[PDB]
Amino acid sequence: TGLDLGAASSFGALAPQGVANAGATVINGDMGTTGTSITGFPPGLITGQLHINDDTSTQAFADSRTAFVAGQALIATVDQAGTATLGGNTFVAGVYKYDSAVGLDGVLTLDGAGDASSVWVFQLATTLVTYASSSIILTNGAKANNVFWIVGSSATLGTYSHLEGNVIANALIAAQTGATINGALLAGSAVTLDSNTVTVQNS
Repeated sequence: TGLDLGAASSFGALAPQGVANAGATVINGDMGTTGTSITGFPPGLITGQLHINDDTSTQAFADSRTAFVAGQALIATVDQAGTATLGGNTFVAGVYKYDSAVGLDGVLTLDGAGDASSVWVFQLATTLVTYASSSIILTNGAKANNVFWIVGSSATLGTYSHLEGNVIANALIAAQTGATINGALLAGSAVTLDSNTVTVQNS
């Protein structure tokens, strides 16, 4: 249902070049790297399995990149061209193409329109920045596990923000103080965390 994440599907945080944590983070999911050590656990903790450079982390990373490539290759159903803002919108299922840096200030609503099989793929050509206390919400049967944020460079999740979905970034994912995620942080470089909660979702 949407992009196949393969062995990456159980990970809350996956980054080849490490996960660097500050504060009382809780990862409800697996965590891995391709060999780089993680730092800041404790005081962080994970409730799933740690996979630092084993067969699972190699296959999970490869699968995360396969999904990134497939996500970028999809034909857009909605061309948003140079639109810079996501906040204050209600989006039905689609592949949404954004050509430049996007921000989310306020609330974004993902409307399943009564169909739980609804898929969202956000094709963000460069950066994603979510603002402080921003939120993504699900209505009318939308499922977090069917939402994909395909971030063309790096994602910055703002302080005390809330995100639903699978963040598949080409490079860095930074979750600022208190950001919460129902989904996953699948980075192409590093993940930085500060007092976050990440909970992996199923569909």
